[PDB]
Order: sequence, then structure tokens, then C-alpha cells
Amino acid sequence: PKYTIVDKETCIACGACGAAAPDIYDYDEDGIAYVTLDDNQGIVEVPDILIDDMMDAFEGCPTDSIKVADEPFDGDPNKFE
Ligand SMILES: *SCCNC(=O)CCNC(=O)[C@H](O)C(C)(C)COP(=O)(O)OP(=O)(O)OC[C@H]1O[C@@H](n2cnc3c(N)ncnc32)[C@H](O)[C@@H]1OP(=O)(O)O
Ligand code: F3S
Repeated sequence: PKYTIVDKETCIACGACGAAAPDIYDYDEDGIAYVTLDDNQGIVEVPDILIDDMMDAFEGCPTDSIKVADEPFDGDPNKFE
């Protein structure tokens, strides 16, 4: 399975992610992206139908704040860094 999460400390509101995968990434009140599947905790498996969009957002983010992994992040966007 794939999991995704936004590192809110490195996100600078580039806005590429919400457009590429609106069913995965949205913006909080401060304009910072987060994953709507699981309240940005990187624990819900990304639906198969949304993998391509996820990849588009992952590749498009200028700050590499979107992370993609094969195991849950359990809330830590830098777990695999
Ligand atoms: S990043 C936010 C803080 N930065 C700024 O405000 C920077 C001013 N913008 C820039 O200098 C350029 O936008 C970036 C991309 C930061 C540096 O350019 P890149 O050469 O790395 O190039 P890309 O052009 O491929 O970025 C493409 C995409 O970025 C998304 N995008 C660009 N500009 C915007 C705005 N204004 N709003 C939303 N998205 C924007 C698009 O998703 C686009 O990429 P896709 O790969 O097609 O999804
Ligand atoms: S900088 Fe933030 S707004 Fe989305 S494209 Fe990258 S996570």
C-alpha cells in the first residue's frame, strides 16, 4: 500500500498538490497543505484510483514537502528521511 503526508514545516503554499490531487490534498486555514484522507497522519492507504494523482502531486511539489512511503508515517513526515 502507499501512504502520503505533507511536511507542514517545509510547505510554503506552492499549491501544486491540491490541483494535481484534489481528493488527497487540501489547505488549512493558514494555506498550508495537508492530506484529507487521514488528517495528515500518513496512516490511511491511498485508494488505488488516486495513486496516479498522488504521484503527480509528489512530483510537482517544488519543496518536496509531499512524502510517499510503503509503510505508515504515524504522524511523522520525516520518518523515512
Ligand atoms: S512554491 C511557493 C513559494 N514560491 C513562490 O511563491 C515562488 C514563485 N514561483 C516560482 O518561482 C515557481 O513557481 C517554482 C515552481 C516554485 C520554481 O519553478 P519550477 O521551474 O521548479 O517549475 P514548475 O514550473 O514545473 O512548477 C510547475 C508547477 O507548480 C505548480 N505551480 C507553479 N506556479 C503555481 C501557482 N502560482 N499556483 C499553483 N501551482 C503553481 C503547478 O502544479 C505546476 O506543476 P504540475 O507538475 O503541472 O502539477
Ligand atoms: S509547497 Fe505545500 S502547498 Fe502543496 S505543492 Fe508543496 S505541499
